[PDB]
Amino acid sequence: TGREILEKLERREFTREVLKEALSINDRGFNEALFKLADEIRRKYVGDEVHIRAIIEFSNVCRKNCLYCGLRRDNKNLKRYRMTPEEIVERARLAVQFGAKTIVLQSGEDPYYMPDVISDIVKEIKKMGVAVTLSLGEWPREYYEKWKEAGADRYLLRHETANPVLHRKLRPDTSFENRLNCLLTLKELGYETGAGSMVGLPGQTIDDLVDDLLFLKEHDFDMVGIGPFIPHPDTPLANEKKGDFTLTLKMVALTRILLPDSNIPATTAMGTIVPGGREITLRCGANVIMPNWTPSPYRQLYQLYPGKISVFEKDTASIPSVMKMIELLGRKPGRDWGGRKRVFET
Ligand SMILES: C[C@H](CCC(=O)NCCC[N+](C)(C)CCCS(=O)(=O)[O-])[C@H]1CC[C@H]2[C@@H]3[C@H](O)C[C@@H]4C[C@H](O)CC[C@]4(C)[C@H]3C[C@H](O)[C@]12C
Ligand SMILES: C[C@H](CCC(=O)NCCC[N+](C)(C)CCCS(=O)(=O)[O-])[C@H]1CC[C@H]2[C@@H]3[C@H](O)C[C@@H]4C[C@H](O)CC[C@]4(C)[C@H]3C[C@H](O)[C@]12C
Ligand SMILES: C[C@H]1O[C@@H](n2cnc3c(N)ncnc32)[C@H](O)[C@@H]1O
Ligand SMILES: C[C@@]1(C(=O)O)N[C@H](C(=O)O)C[Se]1
Ligand code: MET
Ligand SMILES: [Cl-]
Repeated sequence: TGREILEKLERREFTREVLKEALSINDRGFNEALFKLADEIRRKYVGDEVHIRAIIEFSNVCRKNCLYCGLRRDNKNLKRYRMTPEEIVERARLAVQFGAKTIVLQSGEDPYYMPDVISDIVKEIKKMGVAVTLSLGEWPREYYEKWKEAGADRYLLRHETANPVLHRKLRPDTSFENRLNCLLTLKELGYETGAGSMVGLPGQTIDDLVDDLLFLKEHDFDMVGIGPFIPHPDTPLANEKKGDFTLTLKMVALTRILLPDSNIPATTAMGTIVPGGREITLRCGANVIMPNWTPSPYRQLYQLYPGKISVFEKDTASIPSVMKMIELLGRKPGRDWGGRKRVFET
């Protein structure tokens, strides 16, 4: 019964069987109650502020070949770009002028910048009195150390899938063990660390989703980014099925229940598979939004998956748009950098 599973989630009895049953039950009443539970936990632990992280996707060059990703090195049907360090710093300054209190720098795994150009950019943005989050992939410990000394605050490195076998198949350059080692290094170096996964990958099972939730809970990540897999036509997974929105939403809800004081975005991928999907997600456990701040002409060239929303509008539309979103949801913009505010419990 769904009622018993809800009761067990409310009492914090997070067993593998409870999580599996929550993900397996398709009843509308159960799902809606699960979403309401997550929404209420969010409100109680992290409040009504929705934190805005402005993302600058500064290079679409990548040395890796992940099977799901439109930026994979084997994709020749993509114009590659690199923003200059001046462009990046000035684009970050514009976001700070527009009210962003975190700047996220994301790229393909592009050797050009690494490590010293990143360090220089980070130092310049940190002068602006905002948080800096990096999302640059897997690099040596030394690189991560240099970026932390340069002033970076946070690092996003989704774990993608906690099934090592599936991970290696989808990410043939690397392994789950290396991904985890990177995440543990980042945590040791004092970053606020973000993990997370895709839902609906080819070959991924419900039990794999449970393992993603247990992985996240085990490592107590500061941020958890979850979205559906969206097939990209210039990849080997072009003909695979999209991930299910509702199932993905359930993963966000369960993440909030498991990690009640974490920061959880309503991802652009959620807003891409379903119109209004980010807004739904912000009402089912999420408390962060990441407006795209990549300038034209580059924005349209950074498509990990197709259909990405926010491409046709002026490149300064996203921050005002999310501020309108936050208001029409009855929520408030973040007042500070939106770092994790831990609530120690039992
Ligand atoms: C907006 C729609 C439709 C509501 C509706 O239209 N229902 C009839 C009208 C009811 N009114 C009170 C307005 C008038 C009643 C008098 S009347 O004469 O119209 O019958 C309702 C129906 C189901 C609702 C979601 C679920 O809960 C799950 C989840 C819980 C979270 O916490 C918040 C997010 C989320 C996604 C909810 C959002 C929203 O809330 C939904 C979509
Ligand atoms: C960038 C330009 C020129 C002036 C400038 O360079 N301004 C730096 C402001 C720096 N901060 C954001 C840190 C101020 C915080 C003040 S606050 O009192 O809000 O704490 C200024 C002039 C008018 C400003 C917009 C409007 O206002 C409306 C709206 C208010 C929201 O809120 C944030 C978004 C938005 C669209 C604003 C963005 C930006 O800002 C604008 C374009
Ligand atoms: C930046 C994050 O984007 C996600 N990502 C990469 N490719 C896709 C895709 N085809 N569909 C959805 N999400 C994807 C990965 O989870 C990555 O970590
Ligand atoms: C920024 C990001 C996140 O969840 O942190 N969201 C992106 C998206 O959904 O497009 C892919 Se990574
Ligand atoms: C553009 S994908 C996200 C950044 C990095 N390449 C990663 O895979 O973690
Ligand atoms: Cl962040």
